[PDB]
Amino acid sequence: MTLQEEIIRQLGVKASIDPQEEIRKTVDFLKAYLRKHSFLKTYVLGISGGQDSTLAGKLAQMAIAELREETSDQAYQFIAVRLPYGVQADEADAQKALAFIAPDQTLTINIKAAVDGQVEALQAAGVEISDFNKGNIKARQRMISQYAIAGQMAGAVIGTDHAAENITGFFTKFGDGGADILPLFRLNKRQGKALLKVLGADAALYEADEVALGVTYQDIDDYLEGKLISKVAQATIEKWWHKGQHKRHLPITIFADFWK
Amino acid sequence: MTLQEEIIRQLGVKASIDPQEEIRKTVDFLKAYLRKHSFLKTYVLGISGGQDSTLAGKLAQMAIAELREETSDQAYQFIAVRLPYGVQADEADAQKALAFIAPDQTLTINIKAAVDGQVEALQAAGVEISDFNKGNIKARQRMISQYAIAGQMAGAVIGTDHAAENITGFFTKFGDGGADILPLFRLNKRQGKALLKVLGADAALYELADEVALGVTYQDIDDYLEGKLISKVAQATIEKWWHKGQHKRHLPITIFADFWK
Ligand SMILES: [Mg+2]
Ligand SMILES: [Mg+2]
Repeated sequence: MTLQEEIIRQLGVKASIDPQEEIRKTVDFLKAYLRKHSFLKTYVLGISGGQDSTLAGKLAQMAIAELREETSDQAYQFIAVRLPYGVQADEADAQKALAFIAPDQTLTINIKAAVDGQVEALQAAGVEISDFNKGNIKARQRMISQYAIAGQMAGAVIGTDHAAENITGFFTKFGDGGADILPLFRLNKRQGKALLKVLGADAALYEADEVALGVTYQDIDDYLEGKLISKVAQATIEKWWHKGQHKRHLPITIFADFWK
Repeated sequence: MTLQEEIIRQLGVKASIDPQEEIRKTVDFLKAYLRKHSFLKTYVLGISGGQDSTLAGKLAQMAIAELREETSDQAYQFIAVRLPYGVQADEADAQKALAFIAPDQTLTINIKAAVDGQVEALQAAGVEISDFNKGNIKARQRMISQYAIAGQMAGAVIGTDHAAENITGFFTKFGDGGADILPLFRLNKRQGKALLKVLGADAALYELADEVALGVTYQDIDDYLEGKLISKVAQATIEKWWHKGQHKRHLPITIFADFWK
């Protein structure tokens, strides 16, 4: 068994998908999860204007709407959350995402006072905080904001993690990685695009990451589909895989092996 | 196989321990982890004055000190963190804990401006926040503060989770639950006490609202984790918390997961 095969098995990626089926599978998964947890009424999701949160958000809103029609229980709601740090660069992709989703409720929680208070408290203790580090603070503050809403509104927090991020460990641990349920887990990036095409999403919702990673989504996706890619791209992917193992396992106990 | 045996297997709890041995096992575990991750130099831990953080903190400091003696590498440090929300009620248990640990470095990060800013932003959006909820916000903000320190000081974050909390799910998910490495995992509550006895800890550091909150005593939790028979009411209570806390004890739920069904 190659490393590639073993990664493909862990992440559950199919070489190709039926989009419509995958839509249905996800919606039913999201409904089943709610039906089993009878005290839960809401799904909560940060909406960034990016492909992942747009798709997940849409799938969640559909699950709620159907479940509400099925049960006649109006307390079922999807809560979209906007989480800008200060005055957000372009709210335009977000606006389109929200329009497409048509969410039951939208809340805007500005994380800037919280993030700034955190950084000030660090700095006052003599801890300088880099841009990267601040970035992780923001992602983790968004986790807090979403869990706070969920604690008040009988909610489960939706995570946007999917196979193309997971293989690369391209998320903040206990940040955007911090969530209850992962509707998009098993899908690679292009597979996400396909689902959005089938849902009729504005083409602008799915057209730096790759430069940060040193590898393209084309390559990541192809690797996840069991295809052969260049050696340099393979080594890059495999670097990220090994590096991100701790993000992909539970906290390390004395009985753990994977890190040894 | 009873549920109890299966819980005991998952959490790795021994009916009894040799404290000195368990001490050594933990320290060596903490050293090995650092040796393997050559870019890491520090362990980082919130110090609350409670038994769990006191013990974990001490075990981590001993790992660092030894490893520093072994390697002659001075960059190895234990970073204790104080994480009060405002002017803390009694910093006294904390003081004793820090005195016992004798940490290389101690940082005080007041979380109040961050927590307050977070609740303000929530409240301004019309989300009322109960005391419980705020409590979880604080535990998560501590997670943030510790990960920020670790990102700056080439650190791993120590978690204080242990078997008596784990079985009950008695932690905030992605809060105090949020950590890199769990030195105390496998130990029940009284086993923690024993290690601290052997380390010479002031008896005040380990001798509850917790038990009232849970509806069950640590005596009972511990005994259940040691494979002993307890009352039916305590058993049913423990087993309630077990099933309820399963989501805190697994990875985020994917479409392939089973444990919740
Ligand atoms: Mg994304
Ligand atoms: Mg504790």
